Amino acid sequence: RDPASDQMQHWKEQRAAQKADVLTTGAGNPVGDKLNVITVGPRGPLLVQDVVFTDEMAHFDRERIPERVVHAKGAGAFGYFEVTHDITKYSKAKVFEHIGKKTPIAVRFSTVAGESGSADTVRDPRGFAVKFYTEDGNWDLVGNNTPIFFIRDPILFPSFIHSQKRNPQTHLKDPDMVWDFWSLRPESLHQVSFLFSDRGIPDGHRHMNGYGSHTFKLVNANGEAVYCKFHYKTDQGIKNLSVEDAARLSQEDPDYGIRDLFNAIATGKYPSWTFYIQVMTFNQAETFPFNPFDLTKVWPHKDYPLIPVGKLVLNRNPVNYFAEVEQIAFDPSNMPPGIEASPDKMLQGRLFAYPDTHRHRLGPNYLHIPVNCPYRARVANYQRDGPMCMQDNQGGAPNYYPNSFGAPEQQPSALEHSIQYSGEVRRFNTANDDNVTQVRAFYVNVLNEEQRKRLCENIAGHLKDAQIFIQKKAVKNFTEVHPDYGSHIQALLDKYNA
Amino acid sequence: RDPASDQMQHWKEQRAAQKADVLTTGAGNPVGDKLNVITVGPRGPLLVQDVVFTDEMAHFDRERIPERVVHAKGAGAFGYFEVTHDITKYSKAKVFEHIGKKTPIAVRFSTVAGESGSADTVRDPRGFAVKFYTEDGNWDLVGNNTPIFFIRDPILFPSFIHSQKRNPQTHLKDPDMVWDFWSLRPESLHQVSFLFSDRGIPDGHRHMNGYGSHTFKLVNANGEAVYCKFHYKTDQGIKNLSVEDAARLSQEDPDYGIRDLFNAIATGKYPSWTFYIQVMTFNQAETFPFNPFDLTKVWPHKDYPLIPVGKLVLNRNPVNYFAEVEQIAFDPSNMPPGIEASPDKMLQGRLFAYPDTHRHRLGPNYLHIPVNCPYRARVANYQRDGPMCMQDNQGGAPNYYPNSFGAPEQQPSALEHSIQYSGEVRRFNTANDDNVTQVRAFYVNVLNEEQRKRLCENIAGHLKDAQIFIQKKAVKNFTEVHPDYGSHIQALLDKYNA
Amino acid sequence: RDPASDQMQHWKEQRAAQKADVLTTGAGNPVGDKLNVITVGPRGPLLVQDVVFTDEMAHFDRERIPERVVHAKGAGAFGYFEVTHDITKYSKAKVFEHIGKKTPIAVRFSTVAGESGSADTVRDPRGFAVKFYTEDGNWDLVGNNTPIFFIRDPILFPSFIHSQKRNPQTHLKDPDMVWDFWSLRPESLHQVSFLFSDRGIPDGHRHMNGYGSHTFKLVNANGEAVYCKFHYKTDQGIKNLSVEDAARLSQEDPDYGIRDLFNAIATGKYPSWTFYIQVMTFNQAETFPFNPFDLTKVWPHKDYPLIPVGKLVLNRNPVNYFAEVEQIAFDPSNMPPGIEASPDKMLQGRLFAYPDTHRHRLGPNYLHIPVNCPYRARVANYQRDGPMCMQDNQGGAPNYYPNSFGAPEQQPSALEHSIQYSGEVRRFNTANDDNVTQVRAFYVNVLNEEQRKRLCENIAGHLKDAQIFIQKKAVKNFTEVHPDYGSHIQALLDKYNA
Amino acid sequence: RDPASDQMQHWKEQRAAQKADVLTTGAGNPVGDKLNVITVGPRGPLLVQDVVFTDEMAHFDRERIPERVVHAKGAGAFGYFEVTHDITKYSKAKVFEHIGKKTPIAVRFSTVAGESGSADTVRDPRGFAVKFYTEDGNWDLVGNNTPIFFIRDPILFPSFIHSQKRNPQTHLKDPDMVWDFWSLRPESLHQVSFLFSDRGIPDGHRHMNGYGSHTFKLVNANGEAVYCKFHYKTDQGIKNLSVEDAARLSQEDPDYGIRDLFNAIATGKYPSWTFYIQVMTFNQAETFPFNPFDLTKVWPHKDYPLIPVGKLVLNRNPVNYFAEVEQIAFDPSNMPPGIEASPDKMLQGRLFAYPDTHRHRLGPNYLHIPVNCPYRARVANYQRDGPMCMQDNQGGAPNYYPNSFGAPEQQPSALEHSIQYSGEVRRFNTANDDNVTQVRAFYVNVLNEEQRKRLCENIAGHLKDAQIFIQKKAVKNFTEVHPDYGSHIQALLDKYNAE
Ligand code: HEM
Repeated sequence: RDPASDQMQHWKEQRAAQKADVLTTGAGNPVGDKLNVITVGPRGPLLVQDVVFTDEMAHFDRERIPERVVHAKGAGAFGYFEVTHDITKYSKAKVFEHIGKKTPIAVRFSTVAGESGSADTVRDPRGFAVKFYTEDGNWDLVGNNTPIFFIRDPILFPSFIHSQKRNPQTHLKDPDMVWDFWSLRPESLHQVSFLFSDRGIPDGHRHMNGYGSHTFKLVNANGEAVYCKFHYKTDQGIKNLSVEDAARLSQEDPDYGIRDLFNAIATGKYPSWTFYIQVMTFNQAETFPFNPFDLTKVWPHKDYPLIPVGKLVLNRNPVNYFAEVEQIAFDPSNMPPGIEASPDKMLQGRLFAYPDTHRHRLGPNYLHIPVNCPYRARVANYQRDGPMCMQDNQGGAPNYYPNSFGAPEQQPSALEHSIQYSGEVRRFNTANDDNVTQVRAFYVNVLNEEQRKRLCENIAGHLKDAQIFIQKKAVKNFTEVHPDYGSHIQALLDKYNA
Repeated sequence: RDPASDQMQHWKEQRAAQKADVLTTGAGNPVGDKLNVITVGPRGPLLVQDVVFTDEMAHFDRERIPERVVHAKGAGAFGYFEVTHDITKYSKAKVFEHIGKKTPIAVRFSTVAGESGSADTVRDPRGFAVKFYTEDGNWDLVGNNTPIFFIRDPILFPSFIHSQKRNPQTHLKDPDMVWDFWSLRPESLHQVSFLFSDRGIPDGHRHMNGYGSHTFKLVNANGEAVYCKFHYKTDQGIKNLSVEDAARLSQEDPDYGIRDLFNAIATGKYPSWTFYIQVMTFNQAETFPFNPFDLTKVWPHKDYPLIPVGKLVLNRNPVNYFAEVEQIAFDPSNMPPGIEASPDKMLQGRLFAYPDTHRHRLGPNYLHIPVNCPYRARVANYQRDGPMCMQDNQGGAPNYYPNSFGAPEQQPSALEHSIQYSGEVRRFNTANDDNVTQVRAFYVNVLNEEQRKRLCENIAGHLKDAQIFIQKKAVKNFTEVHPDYGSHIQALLDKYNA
Repeated sequence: RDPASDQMQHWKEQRAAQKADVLTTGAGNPVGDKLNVITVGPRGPLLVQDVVFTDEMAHFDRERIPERVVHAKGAGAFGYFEVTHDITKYSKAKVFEHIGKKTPIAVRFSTVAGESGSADTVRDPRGFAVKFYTEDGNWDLVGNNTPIFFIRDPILFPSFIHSQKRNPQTHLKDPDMVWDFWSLRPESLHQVSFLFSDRGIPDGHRHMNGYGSHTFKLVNANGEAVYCKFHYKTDQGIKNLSVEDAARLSQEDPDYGIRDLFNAIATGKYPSWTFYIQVMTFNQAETFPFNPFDLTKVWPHKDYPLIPVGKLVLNRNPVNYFAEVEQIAFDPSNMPPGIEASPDKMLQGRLFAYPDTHRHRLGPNYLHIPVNCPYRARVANYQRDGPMCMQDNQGGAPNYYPNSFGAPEQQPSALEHSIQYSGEVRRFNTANDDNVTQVRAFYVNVLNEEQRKRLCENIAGHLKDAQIFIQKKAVKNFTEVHPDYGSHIQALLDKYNA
Repeated sequence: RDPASDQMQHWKEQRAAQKADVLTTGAGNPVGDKLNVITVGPRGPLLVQDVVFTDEMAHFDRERIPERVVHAKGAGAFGYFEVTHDITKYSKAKVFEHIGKKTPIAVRFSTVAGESGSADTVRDPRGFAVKFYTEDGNWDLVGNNTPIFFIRDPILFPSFIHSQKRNPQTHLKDPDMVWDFWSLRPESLHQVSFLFSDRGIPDGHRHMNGYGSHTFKLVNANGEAVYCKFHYKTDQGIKNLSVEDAARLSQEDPDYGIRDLFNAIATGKYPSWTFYIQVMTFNQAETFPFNPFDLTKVWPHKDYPLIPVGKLVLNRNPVNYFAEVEQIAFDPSNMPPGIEASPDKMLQGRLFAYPDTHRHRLGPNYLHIPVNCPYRARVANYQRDGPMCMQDNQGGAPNYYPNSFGAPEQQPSALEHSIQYSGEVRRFNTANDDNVTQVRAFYVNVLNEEQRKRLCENIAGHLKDAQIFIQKKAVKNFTEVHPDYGSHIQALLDKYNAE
């Protein structure tokens, strides 16, 4: 059989010589009997003296934590990131310090809208989160399998999720909400194409690329700053599943990705990704035709060729899923020196959003969990107390800064880059920006005839369920993108409606 | 289209005349703009002054509560319970006070092992929970579609769930755990048959019966007590789905039951159940061949004919799923006067288990939620404070009992029945009780040839994935139940393994 | 006796005619007996069937919520705010709409460092929080009895609290931490004087003034904006307690303020405050000698005379302290239209800090608690779900914005004021600003000889416990403020040390 | 100065050679500057990019956990328990395995009604909780400075606390509630005397005795069982504070006990307690004049002499109060083999009450906190997951029992003692039991004239604030206890009321 199905058996093989441990309660008290409870005779009521039963039932009653609001379904793995090229001119981060340096990494793949028990082989963008354990703390690169996103303004992200999730009343998926939101927000059209192409349903997590959608900032030792885009492309090749195969796998094996990744890692076929960066100077950003910080746009390779950096490899499956995968947290705000945020609005929203939900669902001290703990760095600060504070709470050291008792001191070298920003402080509308030129390029050049036909068919099949005026608005947007695109969509919708 | 898909449209039709409300924050402050955020110019960073954005994102980050440890996937409805016959001789409860009395009820159907996003059309026992709003408080009748259960000892319930759920490491369903637990616990064999028969996959919640598996105690005005079993049988008839149809629906519509129930209630086809009780006297309990409090056994109809009581009808869909279905809590300990627990161990375990998990996942004051609040009874007690205590916290009334300031007083008439229990206080083993006679009767008499063949085929198909020795133990147990049963299972397993 | 001690008796007088209510559980089930538990005979063990006992004990176990990190000890009252003058030229807020308008208000007084059981009559700044229930939501004016504060940078606020609170190891008040922090941060000197003057220990909450320390922004209908400072001065007159009297009251009655306020309101002697505002134009802000947004500085009355607005009156004691005082939350971010924040850094920090701690200690939906609920405004938004979500969760309305189904729409008239800000984005040091001129003015002109002598004596008495070098640094700072001040402090410290 | 006030200085002396550590965020990222925030120019608004500020403020906003519903104010210490005598005939517990065995212990003293910032030198019973780290898990002996308690029925405990705590409306201490509850429940009279005697205000935690109020059950290797009462008496001697001195200390130093204990341990003057047990056989329990499981009664020394066992010593102050004292949890249900509960109702109530509140205020996995973790025992079970589950969550081991994959197995030797209990299952009233004979003995024999006079004066001073009929009922109960007692109380109350 496959290794996963033999997991317990392998465990039994590891402890074949060792004797079974003595059963205990939470406090370590041995248990005389766990197959039966205390009663007043053979057919009497239960008693409170059965402390072991109460402890077991109470802990069983509290095994569930709140699921992630998005990306609930997921798989996890661990490995290393290896540097193969020198980019010290662009950044001063310790991860890129020198060639050959190896940094431990924790990786989690996920699906956006699927809940905890949702199937994996469905049409949905795939989230790809990486956590590097560097000497200067944790670095969280939380991207997707797509270099762009539906929207460019953070405040609309919740509503978008509410559109992609179940109806508040019927608790059913409502295509009307999805297509109404997309039609009212044509900026998503680009991503929509990427969603309904062949890449929408990858054949496992090992056969899909990963992109850092946002543009970040890289600062070198001399203080020079350049904007950057992160990419990581799979070395196993791109492979996609047909719609029929995806439905068959969903009915048969909803956990196709988890099983595939686990068996691949166990058998030694370690997946790998090659890491690239695109670099943009401030002058290029000023002269860029579009807004370089727009999450809906991409940097063309011809103007901004990929620059290799290193390689990602995964070589360890989780020992316990809940401890190492369910409780793992990726905060994009964890950026070490040499890497800083950009004026991209979506990134700014994520910076606040992620730690807040992590504190809510995992706890205020979630960072001290072993999977999220920067075990390669020394954490010394003036944060004290907190629920479930493990360790020694930094002992009896002074808890106020500044102080005259040799407490931790700030490091001036880790300051942030300073930039002059013009314009008045207010709300600027970005819905009228260009939303069709790159989509037109993708439709015309990147895709061949067969891919275009499949794209149109899939979009029509999903959109037939929506109401008429929503279909008309979506077709209008597609026609603005390209006439033949909208005409094909309209013909397919007419066929479905008839 | 179906009503559910038109839900929002119907909402728009209700407020066609009414003007749209003004958008506000949580505190009621009007929002100038929600499509954009505050930045330092067109391409500047985000500011903390955007309080509306922080509020929206913080609330979005906290939309998820812990799912139910079991019965996570579910559907909800509301209606009334109507009395059609007089059983005042058996019980004094206000619900059975007189003929024609109507009591509001809230009903929730669920599947045991399926998580939040799990499909409905799968082979799994169906949970059926009812909450009656009586003048003497809430009555929670929390049964299943089966009158029995796999085990008879509460302390084994968590492990059983751990066997029916994902592997701790791979996060995959492991048939090895399930069949190892069942083989080591042959008492489940009875339920296993009920699980693998045609009833294992009902065609929606409206075409399955509901049973109160435990035996309870009914006390009349004169203090006489009799044990009872609750039943509620569907008036729409029993209908089951084939395995192929179930898989097709799971791949197509994981929410088949929710959609079916919602559309049926919306269109006016209100489902109905007829309510019955079996009655046992204490002398009959003493002379019963088996233990009458064993959850694995049933009371034969011939010796204990069904006695009609009333009828259940559902005629209202939830307005909001999360408020009325996700946050609803059924505590079996909520038993009004005239209904009391039995010495059945499993019921005693549930009595403590349910309120504990409810306090954990919903909050200490979960009972004050409108769906769970006994709005037909006046709650006056000496419980004070608590997180998120709504209402007035009973004002400035005295908070200590006894007192000399006209505070609430106990009602002696609501005392419990007193019974003399013999035997010493210790742990009594119940694994050696009879586990094959009723299973043999069910296999031989109740089931016809086709049902027996389908049962054997389904059991073999599920059990082929397990290891060899587990198969041998399960086949041994089936042979103990009946020779032909085990022989057919063994032949099918040999075919699958070959 | 005083009314408070007769509270229960008065309750008994209100329900003299009414019969005592029937005791019930949380679910409304009547309780047969609450004075005794269920046991196996007179001297047997306890049973799980005693559901009432488990419910009562479980709720008793969960009566405590996390106390406020600061301002834990407090008193509460309710009343109205009445407008007496027209300031529509400065602001467009509904509270100042027209003369004679009355707005419900909830008021809470507190002491900063005192914990829940801490005494009230101690030397500590007094927090004064007001919550106006306006048609445009809640307005939270959260000031103190002092118009300034120790620090001007938000990031130092936690450490300051850690200095004013117990040692991490010994759990004792450490004057070394307090005076080390103050000496290292001479900007606090101003506030320190205000702390050690006669006002440091007010004779109850009714004999102290209240100030809105931060400068806010007022916007009129025409879009013109002006900075403002809020004041509310007591009509009962300023009255202070001697140190000996304060210690005597602390040993006798730690709840002196609560009792005083409760009895005053019950007897009809309603306390009152007169509301004033200072107004600054943008030109004046540019030409102001200091930074007008510095929390350590004040606006002189001669240059910026007080302008009366209205009056505050309290006329209702809490019915339940925990529901109406412990669970009340004041978020400064709740600012209706016409009132906006300033570039003061401390205010910006508070804007994020307060709702976060409120969500932590009260819950994500704390705003829906009746005391904090804007019952005079209609809350319509796209926030859904959440733990312990009461009401109907906005029903089945659309949960995504924008939408085409008549959902709530934004109000453009409630937009924020736009201002051009110059300078580069970085961290600017503010520790070198002026810290002695206003302190010198306060020491020389405002205070008479007796007040100066008492100030020096109190400061020396508190500072004698600190180490020598801390005393030298503090004396150096005082000498920088004024020579005689430091000389008197040094002489007193020499006397104490000798 | 005293060591406590020099604490930080001593810390500075320990790291005099070591260089200051680099300041970091929660994730370990170095902080460029912590004295200032990011703004749009010198006088601009705050930005979200200041992640360090948001992290610090968010953690500061979440430094407070729910305080204990009772015994909020407290002090903590650590040390060892040493066996000096052999009682293996009575119990088989590993702590009493052999003479000279030393077991780590964590001790917490507390005051019942005082909140977190409440003063220590007040008239209130003192809670004394001990946690032994034995090879067979944790043993929690959670007693008080008194061998008895006000009530004997668990269901009345919350109301009693509600009487001893602030009014729901005024948030003030109400003597009316306290004395109404005590008068309606005369069974508390015994404890009331113990509360209003000189022992009501001990001169620190080092000068008071500690008692295990409940009667427990001790089982030996051969299965024989005997009931027991635990005692631990201070070796420093009993010392009490006068009312005037107590008020003076409360106004001056509310943390008198904490400071005293910390300085005593730091200076080397380690406090000590001698451990004793009273033993009762089942026949003696049957023939006992009262109910031996009544928490309101005591076992006379003459009939049941004290039997020494060992000694308790404290020799380590907490490194961090919050981690080691605020988050410490004592569950009486943590009883290793050889020690079992009795049919005492109050103990049965505590067994369920304590872990529930601990799960509420500390978290479902509070037992894995280092102070509460049985680091001297191996915890292997089928409990999985849970919020903030540290360690490895027992790895990928099987999570269902029984199983055929070499998972942890039960130990039959750790079974509980079996006893036949007679009588029908119902609610039995215990309010009519004897409530005056032992109180009369305590008033007449144990106390001298001066102690009796001070007791009467203190009771009258507290009770004068109550309403008239409450005073009459309390005086009636005292007269039932003894005539002169009630007469003195009535005369003092008349004097106070006439004022
Ligand atoms: C303003 C825009 C966004 C917001 C507010 C947001 C919010 C969130 C939240 C609240 C979570 C829950 C994480 C947890 O509970 O552990 C999450 C997870 C995640 N998000 Fe986003 N999201 C946004 C856009 C994006 C973008 C643009 C990407 C990638 C290009 C992305 C990729 C992910 C991934 C991969 C996860 C998985 C986290 C994990 O596995 O622990 N999201 N996001």
